[PDB]
Amino acid sequence: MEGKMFIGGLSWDTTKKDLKDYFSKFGEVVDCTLKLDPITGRSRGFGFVLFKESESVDKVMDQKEHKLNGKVIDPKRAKAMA
Amino acid sequence: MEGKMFIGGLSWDTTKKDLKDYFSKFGEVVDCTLKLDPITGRSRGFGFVLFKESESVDKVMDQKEHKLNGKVIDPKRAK
Repeated sequence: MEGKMFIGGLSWDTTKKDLKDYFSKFGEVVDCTLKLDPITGRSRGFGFVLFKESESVDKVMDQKEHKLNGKVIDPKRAKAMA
Repeated sequence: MEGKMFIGGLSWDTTKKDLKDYFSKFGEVVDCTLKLDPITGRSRGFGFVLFKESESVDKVMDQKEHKLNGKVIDPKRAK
């Protein structure tokens, strides 16, 4: 089954391509997004990743250190969202 | 803050103590229960867990899968 993640802490200069390239380290990424302010475009500071295989989510969680564009980021399982 | 969870999908043989023992690995459990039908007293096949610290709920939700008595169970935030 596909596996979905919420990604917090994304730097303001992070692009969708940045996000896709990074999480491709863990397997095939079906899609990924930044969440944008619909009015200003200010990076809300988080994004989402949709993996082809949910085992990829396990591999992300297994790895302790995630950094992207010089900022520590925080991948979470979708089910963990409040 | 405390953290309250709904625990779905419990096996018929799961006890209150099973719940306490299993979820205690994520942090202190204040209490936990097997829910019963308020009229018939019949098992509802799910339970509740009250963690002393809400952090424990986050730890539970970081885990790939939860298995108890051979069965995959389904912890949810109580809301």
